[PDB]
Amino acid sequence: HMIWEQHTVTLHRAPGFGFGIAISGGRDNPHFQSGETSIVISDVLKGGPAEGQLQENDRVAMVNGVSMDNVEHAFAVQQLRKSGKNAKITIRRKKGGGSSGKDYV
Repeated sequence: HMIWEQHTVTLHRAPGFGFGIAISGGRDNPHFQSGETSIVISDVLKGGPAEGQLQENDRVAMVNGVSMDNVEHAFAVQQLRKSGKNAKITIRRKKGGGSSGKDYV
């Protein structure tokens, strides 16, 4: 009924965009009413290097081999900022579940 689809995207900084995303969440500041402490894509800039590659509400699970499980918001931001021309970001996308009439098979 609910699945989480996971994959890794490599993002390339564009000068004038950085990686072209905003992130919310963290244990200090859950982005969710539920209290979920996940790091989330909260914005993808039109024309930026992340467009067509990520969507708002994608859970960030890992950034260049460092886990984003129940971390400080500031810790997630620093990891992305610390990165060179590329960020390999593992994300998980929620499909189906709760309201949708979808079953995955």
